[PDB]
Order: sequence, then structure tokens, then C-alpha cells
Amino acid sequence: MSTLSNFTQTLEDVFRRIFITYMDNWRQNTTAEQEALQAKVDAENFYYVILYLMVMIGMFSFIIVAILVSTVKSKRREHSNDPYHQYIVEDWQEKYKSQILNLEESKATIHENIGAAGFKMSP
Repeated sequence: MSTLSNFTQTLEDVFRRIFITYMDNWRQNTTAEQEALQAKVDAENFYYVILYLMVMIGMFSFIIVAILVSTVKSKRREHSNDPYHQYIVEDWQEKYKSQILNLEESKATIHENIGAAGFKMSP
């Protein structure tokens, strides 16, 4: 019995609220960053209109190209079979070692927190 699978279903519901809420809270603290930036606004002003055009046509062109390539490649309709880096198993054993190394680093990072107050009760 892996309660981890049953609990995962619940985590998604909370993460959903925390994510939507997390993204929401950020918008509140983000203001502070804007308040300081708004103080610098734009003395040129002319750039505000110039930059607006850059994203104007740039966005419209991106869409046209997006479908052009999608519609163009769509005519490709390819369905074959090609071998993928089969050595993915050998290269993995190399990165697999990094995990063990990271674990050691965590101990040093975890102990740091306890430094703030690592003194249970005296005997």
C-alpha cells in the first residue's frame, strides 16, 4: 500500500490553491518593485511609442510564421523509426553519482538552519 499515491492526489489540490494563491501573493509584493521603477519611468517618452511598435508587428509576424511552419511541416506527415541515444543508460550512471554528491551538500545546508537554534533540552 503506497499512501504516497493517494496523498499525491490531495497535494495537487493544495498546490493548485497555493500556486494560484502563490502567483497571486507575488502580485502584491511585486508592486514594491514597480513603485521603485515607476519612479524612473521613461524620460525619453519617444521610446514608449517605439517599443510599442516593436512588439506590434513582431507579434503579428510571429503568428504568421508560426502557422506557416506548422502548416508547412504539416505537409511532411512523417512516420518512421529512428534509434535514440541508446547510451542514455551509460551516461545516466555518470549523473547518478551527482545525486549522492548533492546529498552531502544538503547536510551542510541543512545544518546551517539548525545553527540558528540547535539546543534541545538538557539532561
